[PDB]
Amino acid sequence: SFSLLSQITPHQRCSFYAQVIKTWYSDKNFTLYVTDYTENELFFPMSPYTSSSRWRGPFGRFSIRCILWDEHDFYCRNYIKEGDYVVMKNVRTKIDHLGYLECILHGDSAKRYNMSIEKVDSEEPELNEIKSRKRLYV
DNA sequence: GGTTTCGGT
Repeated sequence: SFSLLSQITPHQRCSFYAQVIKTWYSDKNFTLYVTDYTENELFFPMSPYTSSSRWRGPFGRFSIRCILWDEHDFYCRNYIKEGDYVVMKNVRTKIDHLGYLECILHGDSAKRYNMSIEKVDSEEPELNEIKSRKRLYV
């Protein structure tokens, strides 16, 4: 089943709804920073004090980086945009070299994992809790 | 696989 982002932990498969705060494409992979406006002690604490940043998102540990490889890259790169809502299913989590919780989509995985990411229509009621919680940090 | 919260490709 789904979990709130505050509820996920390292080294488990999980699924969640989220809003896409930031994207970044490179020759290597496609990266998303997404939030559901819940806090996880393992997320990177985003600083409001950075001179020069376009971060349209919440500050503190409210956002998780997702690294998309291969087909996931090819699919999402010119498709998933900042502001979009996404639903991610059976994705993997780990801890990076700095000890932050991070999400990864490798290739090719396998049919049995049913790992996926797909845009959610912004008018879907499943995104209601995200929208309301967003109002706690505005 | 990759490096570290920018850049804005």
